[PDB]
Amino acid sequence: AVDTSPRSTTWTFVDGEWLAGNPPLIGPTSHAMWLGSTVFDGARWFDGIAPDLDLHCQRVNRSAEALGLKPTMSAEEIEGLAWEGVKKFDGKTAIYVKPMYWGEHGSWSVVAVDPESTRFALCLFEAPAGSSLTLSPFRRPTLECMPTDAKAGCLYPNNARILNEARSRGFDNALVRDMLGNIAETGSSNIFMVKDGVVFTPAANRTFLAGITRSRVMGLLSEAGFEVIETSLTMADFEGADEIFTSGNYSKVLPVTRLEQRELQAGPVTAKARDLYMDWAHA
Amino acid sequence: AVDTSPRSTTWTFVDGEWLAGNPPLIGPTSHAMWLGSTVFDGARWFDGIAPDLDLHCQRVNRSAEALGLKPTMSAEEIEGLAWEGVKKFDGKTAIYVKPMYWGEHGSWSVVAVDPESTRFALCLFEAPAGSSLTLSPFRRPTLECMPTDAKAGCLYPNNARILNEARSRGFDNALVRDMLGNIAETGSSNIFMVKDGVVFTPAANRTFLAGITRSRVMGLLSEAGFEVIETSLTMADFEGADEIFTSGNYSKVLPVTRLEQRELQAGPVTAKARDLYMDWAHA
Repeated sequence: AVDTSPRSTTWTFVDGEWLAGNPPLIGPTSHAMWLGSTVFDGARWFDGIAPDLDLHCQRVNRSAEALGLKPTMSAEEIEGLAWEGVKKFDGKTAIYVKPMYWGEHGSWSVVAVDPESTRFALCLFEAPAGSSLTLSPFRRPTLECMPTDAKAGCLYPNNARILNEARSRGFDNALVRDMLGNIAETGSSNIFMVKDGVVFTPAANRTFLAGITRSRVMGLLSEAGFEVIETSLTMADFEGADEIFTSGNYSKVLPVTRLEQRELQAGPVTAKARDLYMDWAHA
Repeated sequence: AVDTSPRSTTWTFVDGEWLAGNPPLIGPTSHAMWLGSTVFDGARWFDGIAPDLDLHCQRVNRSAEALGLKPTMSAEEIEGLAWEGVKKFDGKTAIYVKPMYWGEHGSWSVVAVDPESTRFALCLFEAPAGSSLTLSPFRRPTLECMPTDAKAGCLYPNNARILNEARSRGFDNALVRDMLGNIAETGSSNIFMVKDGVVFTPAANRTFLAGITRSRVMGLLSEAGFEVIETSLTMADFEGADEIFTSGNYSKVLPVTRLEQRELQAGPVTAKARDLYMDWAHA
């Protein structure tokens, strides 16, 4: 009944080979199947360029260490495979690049993954306007209760609730607070706001991933003469903002045009952030 | 390099067939592989009996609803398959029963699983003394930051940290607090203590699974004339206890013989809890 083939053209490097489709890799006795030992990252190729691909390949390795896995591939080898893999596509569509590590076996206790049982795959697949935000009744976890250190599948079912409950109320996404009440990020990306020409973004506090796109954008805007401030923000701050915009979602910078009931224009600083990213990425 | 076959004899029912080994089921484009959409439960067959098997089959379905999956099999059908599957083994060893549901695809957003893409497997495998506990520096998450509602793989990497850090200090396991500072459970089971003939256990607060074994044991001890109290416990309470014991780990009731530096005898109430469980299970 359930069709498991991919929704778009897909090529995956695993165990020395490039495979089309959705080839099964993990079984019912694989530790990753029931006990959560998986880690991934994401980058985007479009028009012969892959912005910060190198940083995404380093991160998937740090994610793996952080979740108790042992990264088998150097970041350079992962980059290398990505450039080879991209040639198997016609190039007329953007390609998402998803490296993954996972565990096959537990250790002295079945719950703790055996780092020597780590396996790797690199999955490349073709890719399938202002958005609206509300406030989520859900929260980010903390480093004390989850490994927020890792870009890991185990964190994402909370994002699935966040996004679905926001959609049930007519929004595309939602802002998500940490356990202190401060805004951390959205259900799927980092968040920025602008007030009186100044750019603000939630300070990195280990409840959320301080993104690679976030870091690039902050650096670009600084070098263009903006004030960019990492701080603690609340909902009140966002209700008062001149512009709001997101970063992530495979290296994109996207405007937010509705916050709760209030409409906003897509703003100038946001456009500038987009033009700087592009000029940097094409240089 | 990594051998993915199972560490013991294994039979899995999936897509209408019984399969030996660790047959691959999930691929790199399967939602469950990177975004955490998996759920399982566990029961134990030994000597022709499977204690509360029916309740574990109902729970895996509730877990599935709670994580946004759509349970495809009635609890009765799952029980039915378990009794058929057990006949493929020689019967000289205990058999663990692990039903699983997972997602194959996302929906309007890739992060949120499509409930119609849910698949099922039932994995049966053969099974491969007082223990020691410390206090964990980690915490349980809350229902506001994770779906603690579901027996889901995404929760378990936190248990992997808990167990490993306890082992790094010379213990088998650790007590784990909720975010209010009260003891919730251990890294792998529910916890009980006895003080002056009275049995105490942490009250169910949606930060941890109130077990099926826990509930059985509480009911058995009540019916045998014990006082059994669900309350808020702290570490101080446990440091003062006459006995401590655990429940879970596939329907077992096990004594704790060390708490930090303090040694304890395996105690009478714990033995009684074990004899009651057995007499109930064999009736």
